[PDB]
Amino acid sequence: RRILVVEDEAPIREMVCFVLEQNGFQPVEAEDYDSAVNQLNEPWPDLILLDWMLPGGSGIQFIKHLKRESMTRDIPVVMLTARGEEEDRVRGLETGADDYITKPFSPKELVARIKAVMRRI
Amino acid sequence: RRILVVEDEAPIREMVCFVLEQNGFQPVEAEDYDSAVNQLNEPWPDLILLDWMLPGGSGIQFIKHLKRESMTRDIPVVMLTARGEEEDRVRGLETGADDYITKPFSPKELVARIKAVMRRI
Ligand code: BEF
Ligand code: BEF
Ligand SMILES: [Mg+2]
Ligand SMILES: [Mg+2]
Repeated sequence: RRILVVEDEAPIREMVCFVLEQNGFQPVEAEDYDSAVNQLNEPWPDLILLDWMLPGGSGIQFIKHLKRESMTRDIPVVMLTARGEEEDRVRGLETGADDYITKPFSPKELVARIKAVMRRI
Repeated sequence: RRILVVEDEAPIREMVCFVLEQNGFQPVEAEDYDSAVNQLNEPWPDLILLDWMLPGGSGIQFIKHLKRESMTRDIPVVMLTARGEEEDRVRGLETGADDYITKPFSPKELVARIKAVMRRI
């Protein structure tokens, strides 16, 4: 299963890709809004793991991009972000995120939530 | 959409059913393990909102019951529980929960997660 990992802090992104590799996934990297848009293409990701605060546009705006395009609107998105306030968790979910995980995170819970979401398609 | 609400603290259960009613759902109540098993029938619930610590058996065991039976294994389950330790969140998800929410909760986030899960079927 391919996972688009969207995260601008390169050492965190690489750590996340390692956890995912070790858990059976094939991650692909995007470091900002525009890279995520461009990287979002064939071969399609099975899921998009998405930071909120990114150069060039937020992950909220990215979900709006995904959901506006009939070709991408069914691709699951799980947010993984330092924005932990209730208002933000609700905002992410309501925009279209299938789940929303806050930093710092447990690598076991991260993988468990991704696989839970993947079970639901 | 029908929601089976499994929770043994009756005033919390009733509060939860109120939030769900106000948000477009048709909740049905179960106060313990055996009631949840019995209440789990036609007309099927669209989703099961499930407390962990219940008389007669845990919500973990209930998910095992659901997943063993081909007639019920695709019904989404969201846990809502005072068991907040990382180990428990992972345990719930790995058993088959589509999401896992800890008490005390935001009624906006509760509804947002239920609808996110409902979007994924
Ligand atoms: F920049 Be992310 F929201 F942690
Ligand atoms: F009894 Be529940 F797990 F809050
Ligand atoms: Mg960031
Ligand atoms: Mg209980």
